[PDB]
Amino acid sequence: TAEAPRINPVGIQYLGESLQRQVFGSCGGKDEVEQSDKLMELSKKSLKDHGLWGKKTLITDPISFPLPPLQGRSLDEHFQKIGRFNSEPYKSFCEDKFTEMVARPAEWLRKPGWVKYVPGMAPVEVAYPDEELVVFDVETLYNVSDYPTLATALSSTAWYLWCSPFICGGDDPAALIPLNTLNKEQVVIGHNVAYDRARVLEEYNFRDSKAFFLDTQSLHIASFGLCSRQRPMFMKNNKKKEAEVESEVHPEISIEDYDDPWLNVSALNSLKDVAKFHCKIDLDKTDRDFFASTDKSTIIENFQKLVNYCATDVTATSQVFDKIFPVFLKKCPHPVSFAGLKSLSKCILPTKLNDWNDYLNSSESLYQQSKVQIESKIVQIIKDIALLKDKPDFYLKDPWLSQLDWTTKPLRLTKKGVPAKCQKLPGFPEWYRQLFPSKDTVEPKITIKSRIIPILFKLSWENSPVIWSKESGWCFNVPHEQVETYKAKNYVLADSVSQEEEEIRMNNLGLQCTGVLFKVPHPNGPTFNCTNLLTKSYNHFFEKGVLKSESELAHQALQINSSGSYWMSARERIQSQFVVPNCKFPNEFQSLSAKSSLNNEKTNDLAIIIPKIVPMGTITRRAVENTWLTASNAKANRIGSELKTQVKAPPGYCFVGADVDSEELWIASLVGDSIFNVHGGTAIGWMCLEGTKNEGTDLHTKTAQILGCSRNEAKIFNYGRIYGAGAKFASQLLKRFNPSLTDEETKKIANKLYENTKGKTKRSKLFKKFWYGGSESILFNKLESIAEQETPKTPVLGCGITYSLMKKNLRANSFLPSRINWAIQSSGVDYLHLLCCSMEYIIKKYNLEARLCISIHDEIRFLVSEKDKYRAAMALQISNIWTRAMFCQQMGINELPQNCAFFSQVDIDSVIRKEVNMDCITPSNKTAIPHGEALDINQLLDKPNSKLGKPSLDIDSKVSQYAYNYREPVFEEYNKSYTPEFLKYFLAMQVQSDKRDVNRLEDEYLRECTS
DNA sequence: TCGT
DNA sequence: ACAGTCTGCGGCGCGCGGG
DNA sequence: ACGACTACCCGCGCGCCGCAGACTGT
Ligand SMILES: Nc1ncnc2c1ncn2[C@H]1C[C@H](O)[C@@H](COP(=O)(O)OP(=O)(O)OP(=O)(O)O)O1
Ligand SMILES: [Mg+2]
Repeated sequence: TAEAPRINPVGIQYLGESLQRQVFGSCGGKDEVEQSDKLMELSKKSLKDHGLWGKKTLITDPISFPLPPLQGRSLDEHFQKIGRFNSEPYKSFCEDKFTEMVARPAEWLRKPGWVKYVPGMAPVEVAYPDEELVVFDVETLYNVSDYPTLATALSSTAWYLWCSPFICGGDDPAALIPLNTLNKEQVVIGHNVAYDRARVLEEYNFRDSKAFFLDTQSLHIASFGLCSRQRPMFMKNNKKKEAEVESEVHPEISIEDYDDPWLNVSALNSLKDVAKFHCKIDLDKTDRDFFASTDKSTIIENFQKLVNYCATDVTATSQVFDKIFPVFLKKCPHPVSFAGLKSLSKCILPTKLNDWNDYLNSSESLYQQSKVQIESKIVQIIKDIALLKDKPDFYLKDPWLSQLDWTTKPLRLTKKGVPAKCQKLPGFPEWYRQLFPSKDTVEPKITIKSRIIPILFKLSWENSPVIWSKESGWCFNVPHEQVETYKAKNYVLADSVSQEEEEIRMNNLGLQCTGVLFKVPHPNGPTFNCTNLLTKSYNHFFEKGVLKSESELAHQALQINSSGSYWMSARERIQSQFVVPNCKFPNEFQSLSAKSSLNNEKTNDLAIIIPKIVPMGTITRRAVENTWLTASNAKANRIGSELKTQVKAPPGYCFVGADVDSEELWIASLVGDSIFNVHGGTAIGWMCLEGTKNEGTDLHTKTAQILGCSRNEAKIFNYGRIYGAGAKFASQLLKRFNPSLTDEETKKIANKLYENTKGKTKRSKLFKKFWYGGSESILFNKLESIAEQETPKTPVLGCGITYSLMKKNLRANSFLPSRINWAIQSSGVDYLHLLCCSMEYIIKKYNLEARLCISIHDEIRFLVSEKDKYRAAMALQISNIWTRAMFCQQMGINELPQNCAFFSQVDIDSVIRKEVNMDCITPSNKTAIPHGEALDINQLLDKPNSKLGKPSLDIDSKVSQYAYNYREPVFEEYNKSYTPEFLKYFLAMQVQSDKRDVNRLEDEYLRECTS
């Protein structure tokens, strides 16, 4: 009765019959039986060498439930037609855009609202432009308020100017620009357009908008890349332009052009630099200071110049767009990319005003209260020290105070006149003078990060007072007899020059000299020096008695350093968010659901924050936002870590979300498995697909149990090993995870693990350099081989790479690792775009009340009404199985494993936090938050309201109109270069685990090709 | 960019 | 009205922490 | 000079070196 599981030759379970019918339709293989037998023999040899043949795997009853039908014979056609469907009007508006520009009025009128100027006709007053495509710019007086002051727009036929009532007689600075974005489909082009979108009146709606704001900076970063490799390549750029500024004549063609061509193919983010690069345009920037004033009357004069400045910026932005925009179509030609960009260009953050203000006060008060007391106490200690000038015996006798300079400043006295030499602290020690920077300073300014802090607070390392040496930082003296014993402790000997300086200065003080100076260990490396001792990395040294201090303040100070540090980094930006309340604008905050359905309270407090998001701010086309993509998670000790819990949902709504599992490891394993055309052909893939996270049998969890470490540290250790990190750094990582270990044990574990993982290396003439004998050698060779292609393209979609990192622009400097990492990191972005496109299609088709709320990398959250919540969760589970199979079919495999098909957990909550069961108690927050719900596939399928409902007939008919063009996968194009016998002999050499066998195979191959 |  | 002689300011690099 | 490196973003605080600017001294 029950269906029998389906298993491939390896012990891996495939999907059930129904899902196989609905996702892959009808397909067949077995094209090369003999070659498949050979590849199976090699895979069996490797698996038996690594000892995974016959091991039990997880078997589960097949899942079967109905799915929405596809719109094509294959997945590529379906995704092409959906991607063409999601942006029909916008792309057609982006093309046919005007090139000629109309003239500008000789004079401008100061009138409140929107004024339209047409050449040859009188100016008119309009409510709002009624134009499909405009170029737009905003200017605001940031010192006075956050609301805008004036705005300028250009179209194909006319000019438009918007003026605020504040500069027209009124005294209320609160006003937003109206553009009617809820009714008319339109495209607004700008540079850093996220700043402008926050100043539009009709973007503060829960109901979805019909406008698309496009940014040129993302188009510049994506193609014609900034060359931001975060490498000396970025630094060598400013030095070259500094040299060009120095000498007017620049004969760079002799050396700089030859070794580094890439210096002439890119520029910076800024509009002046981008314009200068693409076009010969110079943009003077001297009138921005006028907007830094605190008087509105200065705005009233010079009005014509400011409006002409804004118009010049608009014209420059338009000409920059006209150059950059066609290139992005060449680099990124698949329709899904543009739709995903449009989907990520819209985000909204609901919140409450009074709670935000209370959180902002409670996060600053404790920080200032903690800081003030400790600074006052250390000032008091300095004052107590600074009266020992008269008596020489105590500052000479004391070991710690001898280090400080005690020389009195020279005094210059003029005869019959005042000295007037700007003398600071006459008759005072040098260090106390160095405390005061200027004559005006009456009170010393000191921080726990000061260098003199280990001199003020006396500190002993192994019962030895710390000494300062200019070359070796902090050192501790060791007696002559016990030196060999310290050699057992692996303490390094300090530089001989520092030894001579120490003995010379001591002989100047007296008592001759005894012992030898040993450097304090530094966590990053043995050779690296140490400059601070109150950091986090020394905290365990404070316990166990290795580092000791008589004062109890030091034990306080480290905790203070723990408590406020993140706030010290983030206090400004959090206090600079633009929050708009409901009371000021009472005709704007409309509900997502068309039916009001009551849900109105007794004047409740709702507010909205529009994030400033650059969609492609990275050379791997990832999003960059300064504040909400860097927010910390909640912790018991840290102050202000409850930031993401301020986002809340209005009454009658909730949040539904999910996170991807092992995203970059599953993609890396699939690339390796594509040679054998079977899931599990490599050992790393078999280990990755053995278990599931819900049972606790995932690879990251297994790594942690072997190393005795948490799961996050295991993830760091694995992702460091996949990219190029040596065993020496892995040993230091193991020392960092467990401090109470010796170096030799860590070296043995790291060397053994690296020998079992990577294997050995062989250099040959015909085959350049390769790895062999390891469980992951195939992946390491494959990543390099794809990274040395002349034209590198993303496998799933086909996006290109920036001109800065191409091989033809590189001759001496290589910049190799980023080229390897780039393919996988871009594939993650393609994965996110595919899920966003599928979700948009399903929400439009089945008429759900939902919109995208936030999207951190690999995480998506949606705002959903109470009625349809489980349906929204269902809309997630359909999407992922669509995306993952899309990954498999492009690489040749027409099968998908059952265990990896669905999300492990789907979250339903009222606020944003990592886990639904977290109390989220911080020093600033003393109230627990009620828990939410998490679900899996079976529990979701047991709910009665999960089913979607009846579809709409119009959507399919609209989708069917578009066209589909067949394309060839990129890896099939890569395979054409290699002759077939090369692949067979090369893979046979890779599977061997001995030098003699590899040499014999090379001899056989050379004899065969020779004759 | 630095090691040997 | 020229020629030494100190005494602050300003920019830059590097550690150090969050994702 | 041939090999050897975790990758991508965002910011703050402190010490060091290169110059303007006033004071004598003729
Ligand atoms: N230290 C790192 N070095 C390199 N890549 C990293 C590092 N940390 C994270 N990544 C990558 C791997 C993922 O694609 C992404 C972060 O996703 P994340 O959720 O942290 O991990 P994951 O998806 O592999 O595991 P999980 O099962 O916990 O979701 O960025
Ligand atoms: Mg994940």
